[PDB]
Amino acid sequence: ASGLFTIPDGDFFSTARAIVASNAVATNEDLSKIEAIWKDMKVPTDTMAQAAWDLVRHCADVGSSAQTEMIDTGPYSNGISRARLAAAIKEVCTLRQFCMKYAPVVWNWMLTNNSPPANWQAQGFKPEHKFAAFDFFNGVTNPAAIMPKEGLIRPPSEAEMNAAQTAAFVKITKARAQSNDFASLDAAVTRGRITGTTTAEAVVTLPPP
Amino acid sequence: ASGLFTIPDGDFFSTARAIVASNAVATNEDLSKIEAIWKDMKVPTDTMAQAAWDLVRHCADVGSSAQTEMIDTGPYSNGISRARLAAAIKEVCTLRQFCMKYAPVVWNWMLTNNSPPANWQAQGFKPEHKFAAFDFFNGVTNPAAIMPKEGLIRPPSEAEMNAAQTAAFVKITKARAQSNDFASLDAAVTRGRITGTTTAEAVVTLPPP
Amino acid sequence: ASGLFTIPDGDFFSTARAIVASNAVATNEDLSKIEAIWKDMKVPTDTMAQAAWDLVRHCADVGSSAQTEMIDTGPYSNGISRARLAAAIKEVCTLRQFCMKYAPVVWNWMLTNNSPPANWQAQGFKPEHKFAAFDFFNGVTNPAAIMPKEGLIRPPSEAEMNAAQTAAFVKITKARAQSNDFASLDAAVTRGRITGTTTAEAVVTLPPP
Amino acid sequence: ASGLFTIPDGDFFSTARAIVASNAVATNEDLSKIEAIWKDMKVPTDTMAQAAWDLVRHCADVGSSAQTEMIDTGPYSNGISRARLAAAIKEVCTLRQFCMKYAPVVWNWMLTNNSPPANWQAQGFKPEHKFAAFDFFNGVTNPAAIMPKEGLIRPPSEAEMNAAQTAAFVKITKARAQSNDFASLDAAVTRGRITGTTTAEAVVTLPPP
Repeated sequence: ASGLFTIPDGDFFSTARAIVASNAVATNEDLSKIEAIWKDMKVPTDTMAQAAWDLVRHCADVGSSAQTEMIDTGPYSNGISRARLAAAIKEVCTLRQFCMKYAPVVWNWMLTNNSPPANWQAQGFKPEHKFAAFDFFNGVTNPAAIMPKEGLIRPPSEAEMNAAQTAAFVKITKARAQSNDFASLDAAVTRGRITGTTTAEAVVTLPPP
Repeated sequence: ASGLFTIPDGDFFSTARAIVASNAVATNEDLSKIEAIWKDMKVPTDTMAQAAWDLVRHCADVGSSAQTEMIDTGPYSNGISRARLAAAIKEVCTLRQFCMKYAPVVWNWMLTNNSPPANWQAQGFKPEHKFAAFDFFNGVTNPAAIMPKEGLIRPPSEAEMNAAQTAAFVKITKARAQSNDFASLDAAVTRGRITGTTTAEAVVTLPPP
Repeated sequence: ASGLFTIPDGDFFSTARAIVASNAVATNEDLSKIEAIWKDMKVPTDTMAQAAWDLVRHCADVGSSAQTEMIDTGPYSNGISRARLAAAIKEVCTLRQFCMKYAPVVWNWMLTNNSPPANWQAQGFKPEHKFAAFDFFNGVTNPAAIMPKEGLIRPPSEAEMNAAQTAAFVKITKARAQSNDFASLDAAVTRGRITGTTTAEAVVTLPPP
Repeated sequence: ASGLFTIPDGDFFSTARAIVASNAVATNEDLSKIEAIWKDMKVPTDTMAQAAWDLVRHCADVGSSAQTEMIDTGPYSNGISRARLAAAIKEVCTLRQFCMKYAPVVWNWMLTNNSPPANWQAQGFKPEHKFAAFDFFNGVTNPAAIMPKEGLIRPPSEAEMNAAQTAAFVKITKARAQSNDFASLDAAVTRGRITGTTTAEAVVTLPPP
């Protein structure tokens, strides 16, 4: 048995370590392209990582959607605003994929300072689940993401994971209900409609048990 | 591991404090532009904050919609009416974003005086939930908003947060049902219709469990 | 045997004294943050402890819930009301955690004056168990709490501990039955329901032996 | 009779000593990985064991759950907090498995100082059984755990073992009743429910004899 029919024997399992890569997280080729754009717009390379952690922490208070307006300037750039840092990222990967890379860093930072995501109440989270009230919360246990050196202070509880999956259903289905099913945006197909659906037909509910 | 691949070590989590910024709350650049317009229409800078807290407290009795008619004059301007203060705000940010900034102040003020939002019964709130009967109630636990020095008297209960989310569904869906799906307001698309929908097709219900 | 495999020998057990810390009791970092807020709202530092003991004694007559309305002003502040002292505490820790810290003080104070918790009859306590009729009664034998210098007058009896555990079951389960199981407070999930449960399905009973 | 059919003769029973290993206790490979992380965050190797015994003694006052907040700093680190020591452990094994390794050390330490677990009354223990009122009490007679040089002062009595098994039933069943049976946390399965169960259906009782 050779070629693709080779049977592994036990030397492979004890020695080989798979480097984990994920397509929901910004790749190593993605991150090298961010650095080349960021250093060309004069982000200091001595605080390049802290400018990323500050941007993703701000992206836990607001969304990580491509339409999200970043607000202010962090303290680790040379006055480069967070909107300009995020616009450079969206040329390479999505903002959500970049933020998934730093999700354990932001999770530890929020749990150290006891500072939840800012709009947890507007998102409909209960106060006992408010630390899961950011998108890209799925990346906190993804091994392709940046894990801090001493690990997570606290893993996410099962109730926090439950609340995040429910909120992910509500936010994504509401965003799809404001979109359409039109396969083309030409007026021959859309007939000048945004959703192609009335207000009552677009109401999202999670059906009861 | 350097650049964007730097692993945080624990010095960062104990020292760095993220200044919270939210795009649902009026920004610091927004508020500086309000002050320049307000002092130019001769609002006293010694009571500039109290004129804002009086306006947002009045915006808890009426809405914080852009179409809302402000009624009277507070005691902290130099006779500048609340409609003129709100019209200056709507040149910079939304009125709702300004009111979200002062939501914990208005929440403490209403709980101190035992004075709920004025139209809580018309909004359909039960009497045990009537203190949540304002829009921008989501901002009372947002850390980007102005928190008073000694904190909230009482946090919002879970039942108050439940009632506010339900009322937010009813008021927003009713407002969308009076709007249309028309992608253009030209008569070639609207065909001279306001909603493009009959009265029976526009009825909003929250489907039962 | 060294490192984490070191065997203790008897010098450690006779010399080392563990400083007891509990996460159900307000911590030393919690209490230092209370003092900084209390002295800034001008609580006299000469009676800072007596203002705390007066507040926790009042919190044995009413609850130590975050929703509890504190009523009056004690004699050891400079006229700072108990609601303002409790609102400053709830910015740092819970009110129940603060009251657990002073549970042996309040237990000795009530047994000296023969003055039980005020609403013991409304709580359903028998008269022979009425001195256990406060929440945070679990903290009276917690060594992380403030113990008075000469000790407790009387330890809690086994029947008092039995009555307190039963009352803790009844009060917590009734409070959960007024809450819901909804994982999100958005109207897509709650469907405009407070509990998601009828009145008959929410009745709490402790099943008989 | 040879191979796997060999009959033992008596030389094996008098000479061979089985090194006891348990999968409920932190392994020797687990503990070597703790030391490498602890010395890299600059725990002194001269008091590496005393920093572990201090952490597990604190974990007898609070839980050894993965969600447990460690409170303070012991005297045997170089100011490394117990939350950072526990977060390093949870990267390798569970906190409960680490604490099971040092259960006879903490048992002797508590019996020497006459200092029971701090929240024994809140756990519902009778005062005559309060020294068994910690989780990982099962590890005090496990031979895979660290036994001190001169042995236990007192073995656990049968009544203490009875009380610990009953408390283990109550605490684990209550924690399962706050969990769910949902096989997936996606909203298609959970339907936005935390437990999928009402408050009355989640009440835990140990049925009477």
